[PDB]
Amino acid sequence: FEDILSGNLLQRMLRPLRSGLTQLLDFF
Repeated sequence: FEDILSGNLLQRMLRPLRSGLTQLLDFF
């Protein structure tokens, strides 16, 4: 795996995941 065991993939995701939920809840 791409070093994900240390939580690295979560540290990438803190940007794009925060920027999806808010874009839906803007009109949902």
